[PDB]
Amino acid sequence: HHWGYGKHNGPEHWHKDFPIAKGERQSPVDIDTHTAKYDPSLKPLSVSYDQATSLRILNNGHAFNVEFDDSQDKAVLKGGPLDGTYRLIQFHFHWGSLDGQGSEHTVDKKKYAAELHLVHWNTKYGDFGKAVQQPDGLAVLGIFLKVGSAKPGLQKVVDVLDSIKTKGKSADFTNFDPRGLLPESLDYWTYPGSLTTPPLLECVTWIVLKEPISVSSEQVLKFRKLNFNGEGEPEELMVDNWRPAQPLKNRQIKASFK
Ligand SMILES: NS(=O)(=O)c1ccc(CCNC(=O)Nc2ccc(Cl)cc2)cc1
Ligand SMILES: [Zn+2]
Repeated sequence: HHWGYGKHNGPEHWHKDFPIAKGERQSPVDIDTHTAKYDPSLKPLSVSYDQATSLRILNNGHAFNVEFDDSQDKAVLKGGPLDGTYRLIQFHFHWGSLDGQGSEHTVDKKKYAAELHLVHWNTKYGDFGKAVQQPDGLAVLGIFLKVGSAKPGLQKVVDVLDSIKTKGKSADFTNFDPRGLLPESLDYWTYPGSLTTPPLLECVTWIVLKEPISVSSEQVLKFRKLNFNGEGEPEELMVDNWRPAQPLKNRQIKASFK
């Protein structure tokens, strides 16, 4: 009886195994655009993905992860609210059963169809497992997806999904360029938070881009054909793998833009 996204094991149950679920800096949150304060001390984000080396795509039973070789300083996030250098390790998405839900963060209570998470770890801690134990260990770049025009840079991901339908399946996934998933503007909101899945560790500087990317209905429909279950088990479509907004508590969301 492990955690997941159902009546019996979904987000409202997680606190029993992971009491930090009711902690002081949990994610995601609703971004109230009127109360987020412009912070002129924030820097432009530096996204340096020219040398990113993708290796593999994995269905982990909760989402799919596109994994990168993070054994060198090949793809890094810097600047913005961050001190130092954060290395890209993987990206994944959260999405809905329908276009009206799926994102984890919300904007004035608006839910997007999906949300991309580009996960980076602080190189001062030497590796990912050590970084998640630190309050400034991770930087996750969050990008909203809306349904409209196709995102050409996503289609290589969409087309490999048939080969990792079920939990525990993986496939070679080299030479994927995540620059193709970025919107035009790097305007962002930022706040201190957590992993949005167990173990819910409070180790994340969240950087959420204001501008969504557009994907086609056919693209997101293919996400919704994945399975939470393993091969040969009863089919449970991988949809609604998002955690709802959590209490903001004593935190301030800062905007990089006027
Ligand atoms: N949805 S998200 O972007 O917030 C997000 C990003 C990354 C993860 C990482 C999962 N991996 C992990 O939990 N690693 C770990 C945990 C405990 C020990 Cl003891 C050792 C290693 C989860 C959520
Ligand atoms: Zn995530």
